[PDB]
Amino acid sequence: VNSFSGYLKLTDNVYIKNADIVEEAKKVKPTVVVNAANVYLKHGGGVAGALNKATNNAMQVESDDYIATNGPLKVGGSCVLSGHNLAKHCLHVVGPNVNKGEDIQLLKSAYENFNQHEVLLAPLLSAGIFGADPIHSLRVCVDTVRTNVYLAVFDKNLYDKLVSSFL
Ligand SMILES: CN(C(=O)[C@@]12CCC[C@@H]1C2)c1cn[nH]c1
Repeated sequence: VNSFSGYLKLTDNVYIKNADIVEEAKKVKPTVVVNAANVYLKHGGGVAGALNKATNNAMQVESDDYIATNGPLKVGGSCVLSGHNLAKHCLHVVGPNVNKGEDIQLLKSAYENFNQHEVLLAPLLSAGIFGADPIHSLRVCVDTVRTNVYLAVFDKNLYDKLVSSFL
């Protein structure tokens, strides 16, 4: 049993809810919240900007030190950093950004990072300002992630379309 409430069950391991991931993280304090990161961990907008704002910029400060030591992530890659006030840990995952011309086949590689964690609160990778089709992102998620994933979808309209169209 876990703390996650109000989710629709899509599969054995994937759950979905219309929710603000920031507000969901603040309520649940999950072991892992996933960030929709870029390779530079520059948390300007989208999910990343919202998560970072909720940490009062402490996520960005920590991320800048990580990049100064390690250099950029790979598209499809990830790193584990603090969850600050939102979670124990934040798994920063880089999905391909279609608005930069990145290979959508890298979306599967991005979701494979989730398999290193038993339970996660996450957004749909490469959705929103990353430009991918969220229906596609949900299909890749279901077909790739084997651990237990609780997806937060900010937009109610999109949530209802993801559920209604789910095979
Ligand atoms: C990425 N990077 C580094 O690899 C070095 C460069 C000289 C100082 C340390 C480790 C860096 C970025 N900003 N500041 C440093």
